[PDB]
Amino acid sequence: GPDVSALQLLSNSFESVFDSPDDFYSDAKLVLSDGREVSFHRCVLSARSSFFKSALAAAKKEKDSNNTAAVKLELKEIAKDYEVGFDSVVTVLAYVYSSRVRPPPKGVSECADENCCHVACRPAVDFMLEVLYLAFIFKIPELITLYQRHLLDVVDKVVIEDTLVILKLANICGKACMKLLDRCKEIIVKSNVDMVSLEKSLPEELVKEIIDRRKELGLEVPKVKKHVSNVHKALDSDDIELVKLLLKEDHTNLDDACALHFAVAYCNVKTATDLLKLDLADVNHRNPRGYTVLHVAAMRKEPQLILSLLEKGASASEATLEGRTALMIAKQATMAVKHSLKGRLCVEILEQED
Amino acid sequence: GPDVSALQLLSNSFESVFDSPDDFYSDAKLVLSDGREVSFHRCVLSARSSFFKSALAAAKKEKDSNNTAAVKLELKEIAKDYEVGFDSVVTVLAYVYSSRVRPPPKGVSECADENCCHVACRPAVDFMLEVLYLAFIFKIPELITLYQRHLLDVVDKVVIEDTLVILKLANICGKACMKLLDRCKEIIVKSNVDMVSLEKSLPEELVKEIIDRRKELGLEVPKVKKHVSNVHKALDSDDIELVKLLLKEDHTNLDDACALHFAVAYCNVKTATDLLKLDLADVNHRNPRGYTVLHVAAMRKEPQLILSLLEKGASASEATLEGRTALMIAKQATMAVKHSLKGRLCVEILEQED
Ligand SMILES: [Zn+2]
Ligand SMILES: [Zn+2]
Repeated sequence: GPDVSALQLLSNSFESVFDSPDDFYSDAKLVLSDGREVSFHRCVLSARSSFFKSALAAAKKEKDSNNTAAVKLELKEIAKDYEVGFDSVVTVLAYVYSSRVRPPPKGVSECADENCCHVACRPAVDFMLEVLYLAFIFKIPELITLYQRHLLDVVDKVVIEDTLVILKLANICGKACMKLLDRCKEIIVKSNVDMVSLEKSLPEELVKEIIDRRKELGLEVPKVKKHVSNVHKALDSDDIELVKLLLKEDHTNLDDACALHFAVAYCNVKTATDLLKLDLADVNHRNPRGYTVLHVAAMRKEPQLILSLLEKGASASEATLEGRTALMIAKQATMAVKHSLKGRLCVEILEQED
Repeated sequence: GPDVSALQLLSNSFESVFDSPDDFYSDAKLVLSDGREVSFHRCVLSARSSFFKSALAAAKKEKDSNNTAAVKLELKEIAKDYEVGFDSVVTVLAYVYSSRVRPPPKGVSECADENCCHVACRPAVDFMLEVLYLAFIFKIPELITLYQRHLLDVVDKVVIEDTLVILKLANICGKACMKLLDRCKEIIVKSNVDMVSLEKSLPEELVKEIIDRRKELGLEVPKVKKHVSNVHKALDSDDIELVKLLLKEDHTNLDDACALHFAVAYCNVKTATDLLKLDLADVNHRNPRGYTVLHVAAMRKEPQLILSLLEKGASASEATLEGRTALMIAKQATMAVKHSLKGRLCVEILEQED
């Protein structure tokens, strides 16, 4: 194959261009969220995508460099509608340069557990989400096809509370992720995620689109019981004595509104702290989905809450329907490794009290 | 073929880079002999060849452009051991950029005859020689192999007068072209070309071996004939008094040394002008190769000398030992193309004599 070998040679040459970019007359820089800069050459990213073409063309004249300065592209000020890391950026640029995908570095898409195969857990998933969003915004259709195929293949195993973020990002995209959007939507619909849970962490248009679908399979679950909406809307807006007086006013089973789980998962740490300082609601009374208070406390990655609820005597050895305790929730939430030390501190507490 | 398709897309993108260099932020220009400029981006040619990387690293500080102009590379100062046109440079740059070779524009690898088959005439060989030299000096091994194989399988069909320049360039190139050098050298040695031509059109460190190729593969060819050497060295020195005095003393036959052939081939138009008027020897006599004076005159690109010969009555109806008249020499020796018109001035002069 004389034809293919020359193509291989071109690909290797440009891969060597990317690997050592300082030496080969690199011009521009992409500046990330935290502040890392990745060097690149205007020619190749101008040619390989329309988006960078428009961006560089626009940014040319508005400034003069006199060969003593580059042009900087702020990924925080361009890809506005989501947040991305560093290794995904490296992967996308490496695909642009060398026409092949680069496997992620060690200890990134692997979480903490002993025998978590690292296929569906949180780090692998959100790595895929970051690279898919970057490819969508940068207009590379084939990379869209590949990574959308990956997510669509894995989507069955993942837990619902991450299928939600998958759905959110899929809606962030356009028609490019139509298959993923529809599959994920029909996954969520047949489940039993409560009204408030969808309303809090999904756009209004989409929650309408799903709540008028709930009653279409013949599955009659309307939105009722506006009584607890007062407590929820009164405690999400950071007021405590108000809800104390309200609960003491009508005497309408505070715990039965799952105020503990709601405040632990969606409210702020101070609010949950004072709510647990008050002692008028049970702690092991699990919510309709099947999560106790400390399950979601661990999933939120807040060590102060975990230790405080350990002080309340809540049984930290009771598993959900799937069978996962606080230890394994905390393990599969985190990323194995100037980083986020929250996750690695909660795992320790649940291996201690024995 | 997923893997092949990505490489194909990369190649097409970079070809689209090359085709329109102004839009994709070019940074340097090659400049040819006549003064034509070809735009190129320092990244790709820095990566694809060591020689360009060295040249650019040398030129990176002499002139600080500060976005006032680009850095222009003078080809003569770069590869000064041979001459190169334009379409060959375009072809080599296109191969480097897009990993495939672009055929020359219609009319450059073709002669002016409409009966030739256009596989071994003069421009066809000239194009290949130019591209082979450029590939050798740019250090592009596979292009070397391809064009070397082209010339290698063609060499055994081209008239010896072009085999001489083929060998000259092959000796210019190093051991990269050994399979061409030995082949062409053997073809030359086995022939009956006279020794004076070899002495007059090659370096000495090569003829010193061409002598032994005949003195060792069996034959005893070398003559002496120092007597005519004085006539030769007098005539080639743009003199007439010396040759007249030397030929008026010994009264040696001018037709033995074939002086008209020497004057037409390796002498200026002045000696031809002051010797052809001097009518003392036959015009229709041929050297051991088998060419008349008119044949070499046609091959020389000297229309004025050809009209001078036609004044003196040289028969154009007689054919060489290769079976060719003067018309077809004149036609096949030019190309079918705002340039040096003088090639197509000769063909008419010799044509209408019907
Ligand atoms: Zn895992
Ligand atoms: Zn021809």
